[PDB]
Amino acid sequence: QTQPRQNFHVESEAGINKQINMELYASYVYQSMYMYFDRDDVALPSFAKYFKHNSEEEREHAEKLMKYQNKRGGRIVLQDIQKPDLDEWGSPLEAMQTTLALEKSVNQALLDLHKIADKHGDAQMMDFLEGEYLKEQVDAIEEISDHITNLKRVGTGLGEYMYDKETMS
Amino acid sequence: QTQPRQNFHVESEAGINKQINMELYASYVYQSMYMYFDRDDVALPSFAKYFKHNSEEEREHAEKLMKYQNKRGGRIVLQDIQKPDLDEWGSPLEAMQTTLALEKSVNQALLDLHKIADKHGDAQMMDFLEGEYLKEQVDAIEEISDHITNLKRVGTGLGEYMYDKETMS
Amino acid sequence: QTQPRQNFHVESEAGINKQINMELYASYVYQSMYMYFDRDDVALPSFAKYFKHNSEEEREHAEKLMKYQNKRGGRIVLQDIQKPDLDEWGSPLEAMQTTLALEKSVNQALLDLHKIADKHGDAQMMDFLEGEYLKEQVDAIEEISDHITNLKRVGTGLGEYMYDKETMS
Amino acid sequence: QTQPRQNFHVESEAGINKQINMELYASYVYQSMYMYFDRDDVALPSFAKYFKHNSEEEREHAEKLMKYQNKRGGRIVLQDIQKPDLDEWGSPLEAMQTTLALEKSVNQALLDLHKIADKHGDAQMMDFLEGEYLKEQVDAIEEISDHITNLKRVGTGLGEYMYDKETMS
Ligand SMILES: [Fe+2]
Ligand SMILES: [Fe+2]
Ligand SMILES: [Fe+2]
Ligand SMILES: [Fe+2]
Ligand SMILES: [Fe+2]
Ligand SMILES: [Fe+2]
Ligand SMILES: [Fe+2]
Ligand SMILES: [Fe+2]
Ligand SMILES: [Fe+2]
Ligand SMILES: [Fe+3]
Ligand SMILES: [Fe+3]
Ligand SMILES: [Fe+3]
Ligand SMILES: [Fe+3]
Ligand code: NA
Ligand code: NA
Ligand code: NA
Ligand code: NA
Ligand code: NA
Ligand code: NA
Ligand code: NA
Repeated sequence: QTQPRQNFHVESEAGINKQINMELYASYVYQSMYMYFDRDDVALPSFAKYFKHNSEEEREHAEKLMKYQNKRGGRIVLQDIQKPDLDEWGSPLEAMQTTLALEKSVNQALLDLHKIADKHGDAQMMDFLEGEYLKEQVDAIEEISDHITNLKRVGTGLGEYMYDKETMS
Repeated sequence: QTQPRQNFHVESEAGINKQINMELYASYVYQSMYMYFDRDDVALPSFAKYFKHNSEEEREHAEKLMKYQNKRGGRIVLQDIQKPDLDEWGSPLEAMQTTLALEKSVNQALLDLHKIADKHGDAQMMDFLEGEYLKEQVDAIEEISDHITNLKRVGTGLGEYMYDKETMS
Repeated sequence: QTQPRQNFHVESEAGINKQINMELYASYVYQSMYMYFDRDDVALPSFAKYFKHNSEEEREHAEKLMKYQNKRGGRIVLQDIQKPDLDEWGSPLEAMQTTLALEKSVNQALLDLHKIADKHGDAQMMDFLEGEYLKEQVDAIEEISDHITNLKRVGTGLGEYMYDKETMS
Repeated sequence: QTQPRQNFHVESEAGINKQINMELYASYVYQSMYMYFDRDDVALPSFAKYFKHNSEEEREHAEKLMKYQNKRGGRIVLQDIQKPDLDEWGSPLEAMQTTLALEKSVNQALLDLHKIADKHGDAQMMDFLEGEYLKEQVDAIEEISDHITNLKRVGTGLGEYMYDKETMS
């Protein structure tokens, strides 16, 4: 076995590799939304900045899981990062609704990964996932839900522009 | 020949004199737009200051070409600065669409001037035009495109006022 | 046509999209090398940090090309980011030799993209590529060449450790 | 019952007393390694300081568990602190390999103590152990694994001396 390995099951190791790829995938989706709102015919620069920041956060989530894999004596196995499902993301409201679905799918994957750790008595991995991932996902999901509600309230046109200026900046 | 002159074709010299006049013309157009948005019956003061600043930048572009003409040993020959095509420029959206057309025509003139330098092997003039003019024009055309998109999004009335207050200020 | 588009050929637009993917691919390679030297059984933390930094730099190279695509009126089309060719990278010397080959392939691809711009008279794109990409590539290639020479000089064992402590950070 | 006692099983109380002694034992092992590397015929002062620091940390781990025992209404019952298995600890590599085994034994004991808390539904004790002990043990085991790898890489003689100077201090 690797030097650090203790109470670390191969199924947990494999599950961490799967979650690493999912975090990178999310980072790529947000990078695409970033550059979509940077288009001259969309031109909402604080939305663009918001997705730039979320793309960087997802990349950090991936690297923290990579570091954790190494810390436990697992071996990182990278997979292709699949391109996002769309090249264009619609209105600010539609992009936020897409983001809510993405963050809920990531959250479900983390909960499933936590279940693997629980199944194998990996108390430290469960605590790592809870404090470093599950808590952040609950915060992120509520924040996106707030965005969607406000975007529905302000409507299209001037409301989108003001939301870019007031909340997203 | 003038003391500095080296690898500097009379056709490039003549082309710089033509471009100097075009920069001064663009400066005059923006000065007219500045004072149009300064009218009591238009009264959008940040739009006014935006065109004031662009008028000053265009004058700086013309003076930098005048200095370059002297530096290469060319001789500056000034022409009349033609008045702008209109006395009044319509809505903020229409004024910005007019500005996009102006900046694209200046850009095409600069590209044509670059072709003259290339035809005569004027490597230094090509680099001067690329770094000091071509790059700036691409940035300017994108920025104006962003303005047009945002002005379409916010609409007339309150939207034009808020655009003045948020983006243009 | 998109609002900004001027003197911008579809072949150049397509080549930029291809180069974006290659920059992202190189970022992924360096991220893998980062986490490889982070392994408990490799444990060279300044090599790790070097590849972390180079991964971040490649991601910025990609995003600068994405921003340039938008500025010229092109449309970003993302593709899958392929996983690196290896899961582990051997010695510090072998990883640096792999890095040299990677940077030379990126450089040849950028030179080929420059040839597309030249073919279509895209003066501004050539200057953008020269100043923002070609210059950095010859600096990076020389720097990696220096690393390879020093790694050959110091040998394996204590030499790799000291190079980590003294040159890499 | 003692005033604070709530949801605190006698088996968990006894397990904490056992772990207190194990932390004290680890502290004593590190204090011995500290003074071994302080010997005139070993004379690696940064290794010495490293084990001095680790001896203090283990003593703090013990005192934090004693404090927790009191907080829950348990009663501390101290046992003899057994002397370390050796009087001399060999090479830096051998000492680090011994410490990896020690930290893995401590980690297994903590995981077994966590199982006792789980068996009796002691949610607060499980969280205390996870956040204050299990996380630290995973970090410590990885750090020692790094040391072992580097010590194998640099070899004996000058490599040991340089490791003392560069990494340990
Ligand atoms: Fe994430
Ligand atoms: Fe739990
Ligand atoms: Fe917990
Ligand atoms: Fe100009
Ligand atoms: Fe690059
Ligand atoms: Fe040429
Ligand atoms: Fe050139
Ligand atoms: Fe150039
Ligand atoms: Fe301890
Ligand atoms: Fe405001
Ligand atoms: Fe305001
Ligand atoms: Fe040093
Ligand atoms: Fe030193
Ligand atoms: Na923009
Ligand atoms: Na694939
Ligand atoms: Na006024
Ligand atoms: Na005249
Ligand atoms: Na490490
Ligand atoms: Na001494
Ligand atoms: Na005894």
